[PDB]
Amino acid sequence: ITVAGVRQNVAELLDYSNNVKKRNFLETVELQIGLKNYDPQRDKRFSGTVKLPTVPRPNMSICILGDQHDIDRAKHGGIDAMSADDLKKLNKNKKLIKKLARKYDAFIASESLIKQIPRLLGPGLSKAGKFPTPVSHSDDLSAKVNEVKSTVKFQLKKVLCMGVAVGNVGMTQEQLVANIMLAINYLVSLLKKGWQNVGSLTIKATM
RNA sequence: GACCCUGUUGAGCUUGACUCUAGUUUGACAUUGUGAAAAGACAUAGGAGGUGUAGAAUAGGUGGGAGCUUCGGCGCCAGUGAAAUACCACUACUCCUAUUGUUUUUUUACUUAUUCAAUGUGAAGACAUUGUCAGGUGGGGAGUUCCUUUAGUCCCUCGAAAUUUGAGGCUAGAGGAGAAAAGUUACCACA
Repeated sequence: ITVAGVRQNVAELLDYSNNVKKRNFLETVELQIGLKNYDPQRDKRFSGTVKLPTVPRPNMSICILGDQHDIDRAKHGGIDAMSADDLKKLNKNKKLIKKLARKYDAFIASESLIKQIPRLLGPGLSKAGKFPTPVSHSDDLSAKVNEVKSTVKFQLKKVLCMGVAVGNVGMTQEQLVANIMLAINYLVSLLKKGWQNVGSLTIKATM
C-alpha cells in the first residue's frame, strides 16, 4: 500500500465525510479485507492478534475473572469483581451468562479461574468468541486490560471476507494511520504469502 | 445300549516362498484433419435471489454500530434463537441476459490420418487398429534362497472438524523347498 494514498483516504473522510454527514456518534472507522482465491475450507487457517497501544475502542465494556487480592483494586478502578459464589450462580443459570456476555463482550481471566471454568459452563457457551487471555504474574492490573484490549483477532471463518474497526475522530491522523498500517503489516505477515494476495481493501468510514 | 482306537470317505478349518512376466483388466495420453449443429466449464458487465425449528417475520454471511433522521417511524432494551434486526461497508454462492473472447465434450457431414485388395489404381473411415505411461490379478511361464496387534516419545505426513479425531511413519515382540501336496477334528458314513 502507498502512504500518500492512505493519506488522501484519511483525508477523503476526516476532512470530508464528517462535513457531509455531521452526525452525533462515537465515530469509528473500519477497514475490510476480502481475499481473491484462498478457500477457507482448506488447511493453514490463520488466527492472530495485534498489539495495539492506542486503543481507539474506548467505548468500553470489560468483565474480569479475578481471584483474591483483586476485589479492592477492581472496586477502586470501577470494575465489578467476580468470585467463586458469583461464578457458581452463573453456573446454575445458563442464559443469564449469555446475557452478561452480551453486556460485557470483552473478558479477562486469571490462571485459577481459567483452569476452573472448563468444568461444564466453559464449552457450553464457548460458541460465542469470548477467548479469555490469562493474566500474568505481575498482578498489576493497572492498564494491563488497556493493552489486552484492542487486540483484534484475525480469525478465518467459512466466509472469505472480514473487517477490522480501528480509528476514531477523537485522535488524529498520525497515530490512526500508524495503527491501521501496523494492523495491515501484521495481517500480511500472518497471511500465507505476499500482500498481492489481497484483492481489494476499503478504508471508508462508518457513514 | 453305550466308551476308546485304526483305515477309507464325507463335511469343515489351516498351510502351500519370493522376484519378473505371458494372459487378463482399469485409467490417462498420442496419430489427427476440415466444417456444421448442441452441451459444460472458463471472461467480463449487468439483473434477480436466499422460506429446517423457534421466532411478529423469507436470518446469504462478516464487520463495526447506540442511537437513526425526506425528522416518523424506527432502534436499543425485552423476547425467540448457533446466529437479531435501526445506520452503513465488504465478498460468497445460486439462477438468468448480452458480446468486445477462451477451452473441453456429444451428434452429423467430407477426406488428407489410418485400415483392406492388386499391379508389368479402388473401398471403408477421423471410428477401429496400434503405441507410451500409471496401476489390479496372476494355482500359468522363467530365475533365486504387504498389511494387523501390542507399549512408548505426544517425534513426522495425509484426511476430517474447527477449539479435536482417523489412517499411515519410528523403536522391538507377536500372525499369515512351496501347486506336488501336507497338517487337523471328543463331527458323519462304511469296515
